[PDB]
Amino acid sequence: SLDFDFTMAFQPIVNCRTKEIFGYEALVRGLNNESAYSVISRVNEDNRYLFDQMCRVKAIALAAKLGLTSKLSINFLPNAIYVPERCIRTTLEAAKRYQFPIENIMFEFTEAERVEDVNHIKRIVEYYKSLGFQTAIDDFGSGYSGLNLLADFQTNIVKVDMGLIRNIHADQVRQSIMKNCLKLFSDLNIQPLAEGVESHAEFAWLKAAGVELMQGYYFAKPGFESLPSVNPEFSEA
Amino acid sequence: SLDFDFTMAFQPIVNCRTKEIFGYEALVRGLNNESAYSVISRVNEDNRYLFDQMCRVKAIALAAKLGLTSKLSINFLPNAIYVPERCIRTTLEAAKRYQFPIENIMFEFTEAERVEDVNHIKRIVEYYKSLGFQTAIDDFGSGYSGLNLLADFQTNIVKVDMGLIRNIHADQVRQSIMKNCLKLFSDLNIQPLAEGVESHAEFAWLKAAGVELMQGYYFAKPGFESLPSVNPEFSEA
Ligand SMILES: [Ca+2]
Ligand SMILES: [Ca+2]
Repeated sequence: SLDFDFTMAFQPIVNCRTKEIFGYEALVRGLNNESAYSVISRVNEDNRYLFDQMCRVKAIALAAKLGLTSKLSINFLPNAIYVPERCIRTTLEAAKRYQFPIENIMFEFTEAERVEDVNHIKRIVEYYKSLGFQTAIDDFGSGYSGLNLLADFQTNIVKVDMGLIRNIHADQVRQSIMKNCLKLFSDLNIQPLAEGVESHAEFAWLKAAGVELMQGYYFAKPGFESLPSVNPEFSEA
Repeated sequence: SLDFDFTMAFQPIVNCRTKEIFGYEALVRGLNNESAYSVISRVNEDNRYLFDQMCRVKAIALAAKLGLTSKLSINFLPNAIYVPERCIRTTLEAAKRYQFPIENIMFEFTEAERVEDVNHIKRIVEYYKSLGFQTAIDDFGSGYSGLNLLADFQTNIVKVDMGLIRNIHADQVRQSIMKNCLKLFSDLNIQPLAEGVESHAEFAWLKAAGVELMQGYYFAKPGFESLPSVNPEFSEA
C-alpha cells in the first residue's frame, strides 16, 4: 500500500495429456487498463523491491479468493540481486495467510539483459527450490534466456518461447529445434511448457512431439481478475 | 575518415578430422603491443560504421601480407552499423586489391541484440552469403546469440561459446547439452565449431562427440600480427 495501484489477470496452463488445468500464470494489469507494460513502465529502480512483493501478495490473495486449487505461477522480476534470504519472508507469510501451499507456487525466471553471470540467478533458484517453490525458466530461446542457464542449474520447468512454437507444424527447422531441445529437457529432468500456442495445428504437433504443458490463446486469453475456462475444442475429446 | 589507429592479431581454427588448419580469426589489438577491449571502448555511435570497415580492411591486408592461404574469419560488430546492403563496397574492394578470395572470408555474427526486426540481421546474413562469404553465429549459448536466431536463418558454422565447453569431459549436463545441440546442428546442416578449448581432455571429448572444427589456447594463443602454428598433440589423438 504505497505509491500507485494495479491488479492481476490469470491465464491457464493446460495439461494436454490429462486435459486438466495445471495452473495459472499471474499477469500484471492496470486497475482497468489492460496492459502489463503500462504498469511495469511506471516502476523504477528505487521501488522495484516493494513492487515485486506487492505483485506476489496481490496474485496470491487474488488466486485464493478466486478459489485456485492448482499451481500459481508468478514472474520473478529481472532485477536479480539483493538478499534472497529475507525478501522471501513476505511471500511465505502471504501464502500462509491464504492457506496457499508454497509447493503450489512457481516462480518464472527471465532475463532481458546479461547480468551476474548465471551463478547469482542460480543462487536465487536453488534457494527457492530449498523452500519448496517450483521454478521455471521463462521465454527459453529468446533474450539471455538460453543454454547457458541450463548449463549450471536446472529448474523444474522450462517455458519455451512462442517464437520457437509459432507455426511449428509446418516449419522443419523449428521442428528440429524443438525435437532436440525436448530430448535435452528430458536428459536434464526438466518438464517442457510451450507458450504462445495460438492454433490447433501447433497444439497437435507439440502434443505429438511429447509436450504436455501448454499455454496460449488457443486455450484461453488472460482473464481480468478471473480464472478463464479453457477452450471446449480440446476439452471434449 | 576519422581518428585513432589499431592493428590485428590472429588465432587459428583447427580441423581435427583432417588435421588441417581451417583458418584464422582476426582479433582487434591496439598499436599498444597487445591491447584488447581498450580499442573497442573508443568506438561510439558516430563512428561504429567507420570503425567497422577499418577492421575488415586491416584484417584482409595483414592476412595477405602474412601469406594466409586458408580462411579469414572476421567479427561483424553487433550490427550497430545497420549496414545498408550496398556499403559492402569497402570489404569487396579490399579483398580484390589484396587478392584475397571472397569465399575464404567468414563473417561472425555475435550479439544480435533484441529481436533485431528479426529480418535485419537475417537480411544481412543472407546478403553476405549471396555474395559468396562464409557466415558464422558466434558465442552460441551465451548472449542474444541463441535458438531464436537459428530458427529463422542458418549460417555455415556455429561457434559454440566456451562456457558450454569448459571442462565438458567432466560435466554431464554440459555433455547432454552438446550431444543434443550437435544433433541439432547436424539436422540443420550446420558445422559446429568449439571455442575456448583449453585442455586435451576437452579436445578428446569434443572430438569423440563429432566436433571437427575447434579453437582455443590448447591449440594456439592469438599471435600479434602473426599466424601462430599449432600444437600437434592432437595429431592422432
Ligand atoms: Ca512469464
Ligand atoms: Ca568471434
